[PDB]
Amino acid sequence: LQSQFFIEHILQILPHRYPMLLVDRITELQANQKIVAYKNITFNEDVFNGHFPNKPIFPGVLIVEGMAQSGGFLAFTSLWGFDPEIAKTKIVAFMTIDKVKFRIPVTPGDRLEYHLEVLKHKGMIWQVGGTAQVDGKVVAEAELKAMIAERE
Amino acid sequence: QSQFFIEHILQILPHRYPMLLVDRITELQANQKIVAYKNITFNEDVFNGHFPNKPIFPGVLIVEGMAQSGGFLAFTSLWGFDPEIAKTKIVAFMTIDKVKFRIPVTPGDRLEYHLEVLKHKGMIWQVGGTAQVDGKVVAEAELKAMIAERE
Amino acid sequence: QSQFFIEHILQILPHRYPMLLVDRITELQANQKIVAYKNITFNEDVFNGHFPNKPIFPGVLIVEGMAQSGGFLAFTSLWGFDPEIAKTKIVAFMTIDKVKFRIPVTPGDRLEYHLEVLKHKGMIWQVGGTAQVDGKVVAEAELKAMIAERE
Amino acid sequence: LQSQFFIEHILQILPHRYPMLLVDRITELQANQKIVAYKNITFNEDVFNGHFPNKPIFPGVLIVEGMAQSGGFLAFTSLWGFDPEIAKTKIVAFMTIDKVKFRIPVTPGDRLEYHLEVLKHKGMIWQVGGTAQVDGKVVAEAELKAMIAERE
Amino acid sequence: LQSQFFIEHILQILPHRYPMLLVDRITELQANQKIVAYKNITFNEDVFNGHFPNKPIFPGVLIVEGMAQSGGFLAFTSLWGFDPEIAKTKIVAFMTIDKVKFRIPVTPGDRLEYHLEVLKHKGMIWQVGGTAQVDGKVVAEAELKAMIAERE
Amino acid sequence: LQSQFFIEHILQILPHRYPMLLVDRITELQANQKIVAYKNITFNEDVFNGHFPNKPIFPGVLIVEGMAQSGGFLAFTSLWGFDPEIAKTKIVAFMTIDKVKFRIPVTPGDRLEYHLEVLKHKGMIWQVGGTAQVDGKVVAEAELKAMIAE
Ligand SMILES: [Cl-]
Ligand SMILES: [Cl-]
Ligand SMILES: [Cl-]
Ligand SMILES: [Cl-]
Ligand SMILES: [Cl-]
Ligand SMILES: [Cl-]
Repeated sequence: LQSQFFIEHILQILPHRYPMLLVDRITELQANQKIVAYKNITFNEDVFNGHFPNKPIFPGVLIVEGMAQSGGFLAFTSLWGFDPEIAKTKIVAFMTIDKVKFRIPVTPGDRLEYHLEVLKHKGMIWQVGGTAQVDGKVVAEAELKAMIAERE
Repeated sequence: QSQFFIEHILQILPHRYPMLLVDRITELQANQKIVAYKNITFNEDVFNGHFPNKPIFPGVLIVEGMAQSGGFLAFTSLWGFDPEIAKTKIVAFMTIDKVKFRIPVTPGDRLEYHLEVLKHKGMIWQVGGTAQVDGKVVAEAELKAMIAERE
Repeated sequence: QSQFFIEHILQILPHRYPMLLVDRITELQANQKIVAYKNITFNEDVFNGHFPNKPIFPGVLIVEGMAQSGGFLAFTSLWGFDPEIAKTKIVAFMTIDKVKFRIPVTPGDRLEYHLEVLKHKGMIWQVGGTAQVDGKVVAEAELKAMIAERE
Repeated sequence: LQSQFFIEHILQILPHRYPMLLVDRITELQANQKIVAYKNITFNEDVFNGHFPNKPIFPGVLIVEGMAQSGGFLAFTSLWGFDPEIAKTKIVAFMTIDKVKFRIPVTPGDRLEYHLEVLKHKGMIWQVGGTAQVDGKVVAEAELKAMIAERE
Repeated sequence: LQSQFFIEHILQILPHRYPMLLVDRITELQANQKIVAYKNITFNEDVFNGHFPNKPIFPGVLIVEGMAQSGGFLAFTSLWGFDPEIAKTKIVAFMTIDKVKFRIPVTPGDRLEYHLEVLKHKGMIWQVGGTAQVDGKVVAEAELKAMIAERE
Repeated sequence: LQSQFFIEHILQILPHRYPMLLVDRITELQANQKIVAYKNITFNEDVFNGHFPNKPIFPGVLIVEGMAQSGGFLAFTSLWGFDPEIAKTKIVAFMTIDKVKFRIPVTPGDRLEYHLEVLKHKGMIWQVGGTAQVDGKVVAEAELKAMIAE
């Protein structure tokens, strides 16, 4: 069992692709418990052209989305192990979002850390909760539940 | 005015491409409610990655879309149609709560945003409501955001 | 097989972002006619330069959509719904004539494509029809296109 | 009213912007007469991602759009000469198009040359006709009427 | 083999894709010897939205990148002839860059031409040098050593 | 001059913009002397769509561009100081590039640190040498001569 999971590994599990794959690396994975990953925030991202001009602030909902993706990594894997074939048939459905609070704006230069831990699961359904952090300080908090749907 | 088109939204809201997710405004009640909408089309960059071969408007972006409609209701409530101020402000998400996604939103759908204020208090606003495609609740959520100074 | 959604459209037409301008086929009748549409939203790249501070959907893209709708008509009319014969048949534009733009299309409009066959000769199709938004005609044209081999 | 114009000049005159500004240079111009300009076609254009994957073709409709923009340049400069403060207050709108023929496909590498003569003009409404040429060969034929409107 | 290649061919040999495929057509080619190709520069390129606003200047570094790809096409072609199947398995790593000189700026409407000659070469390593030219004039000269490393 | 500048400062001094502003933050700065800045590298960059499909590698040539800009920023503040004004006027333009060595491919998740120090400098022609590093190690090195045009 490996510790870190790089972009190539991520591409092999999550179905998300540019410009919606918002997780760059996985520094810690504990099946069925807690995942710690991150996405680098640079100014060279199309999203900054509109949010907002002359004041780049990484969208709050995209922080949520990032945590949701970090969680999804937990789901797919825990549910099948690091297996790209069994993962290529799925996608991830967002079911609920709760108790999310944004505390510090994220901007170019910040290492957006996703700290999530499972809270409950079953089948393709999983509920995860946690925070997003920059340089150790909390930037956001959230709870969300998702399903690993079928491409069909 | 009770209806507004993209021209006005561009003058009021600080958001721009690719983060302005509201096209037209159909109802507005200062300090009360506002319904609006955003057309979803395949000709949008997000669909390149969400998800290849299976385009699905990101759930988080439906929420953003509802937050913007609120922001527009908020801004006009505090200053009226005022382009010179809007450029001095930005919107900032505070919290998001009890948001549920029920039917996926796809290219071809007229994504309606229905919101009503629940807590007005100053710059800080709080609204709740649903997103609807063809008279059907596709999502629901409550959110709070602050219209604060730019810098 | 009367209503076709974006999913079905990707499997028939070779066009992809940012040049697939048809979001859903609402009517289709072999070798005769097709009714489809594409939603116009602000979150489209084209709007960054046409025109800044005044989003106007390009008339030529409206023609492009009508042609693409017609191409869907050709493909299915000639081979029913076949996702692979289609992976080997681009859509080349031959002529356009009698086109007229009447009402500017903008973000928030549903652009409906109404086309009928004027003449079919193998893979050389001549069509004609209009472009409508919320009831009124917005553009009208006639065009010819060939569904040649992809190489 | 010089005869040759570079993108720098085109920007101040035409309201069109990326990714809808399809004229890089003006080779020749004669008030209310004719205009010759061109647009280089490269693979490095977003339009090519979808038209068509694995087979790059510059859309015919854009060739038409390009000629319309050339006429526009010509019309702007004819109506008011080289003037950026009046131009800033205008937009160009397509009125009609007729007798367009697409003879040869345009692809990355080709130098898309536009050729237009004025068929009729009165006020903001201008009518022009001509061809689009690559290496001398007539790639396409087109006729169109466009108007200059106040951005208001 | 050949000595004239278009974008369909280029695409079949080099792994670069949008927005980093900076070579449109190969006009001249001599195995092991030299190579001449070009890329059309047009305002309808994303890079101009920022380099620079209201003053389009094709990035100097991108001129260099264009010469390396041209060198890469030449290298690949020299090593295996025209072979898409085998090329399909390679990447092009940049090794060293030297004696890079920018003389004239490259702007929209220019025909950025690549002139490369093979200095040294052993395995999947080729040190080449040449110049970038627009209208016969040398807009830049440079040297580099790329790497044709297998793709995985 | 100061010693900590954020994208909001960089924006006000460099002319580059999306998708060519390749410097996100300036952590350390000593006028006429050196500068230490950096650009975050994420997968969410358009460039990775073509360099390369299923194997994103930040282009070495963009690493150099990022180094140049850093020096450029150093150059301006190292004469007129953080002064948006003159800045809007003048404008960076690199005339040469020497001794560029690429040692480790940069990929999404790296924090490309820019380490530049002033070298053989004229007046409007600043030369700079230094390196780009990731997690302490040297991913690349290079020397550039830049002129503050107008
Ligand atoms: Cl936010
Ligand atoms: Cl979602
Ligand atoms: Cl076409
Ligand atoms: Cl138009
Ligand atoms: Cl440069
Ligand atoms: Cl490289």
